[PDB]
Amino acid sequence: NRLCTNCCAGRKGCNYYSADGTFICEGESDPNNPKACPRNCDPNIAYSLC
Repeated sequence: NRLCTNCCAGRKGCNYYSADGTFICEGESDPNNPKACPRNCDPNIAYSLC
């Protein structure tokens, strides 16, 4: 069950970790108007944990 999403451009109130098991970050900007963040897909993140 692969997942395509980045912590930066994720959803406020969630968490995203890498594939190897290295947590990226949590509690990021909201989807409505997120701060300076990338647009491409982040395959590094296995899945989100909300």
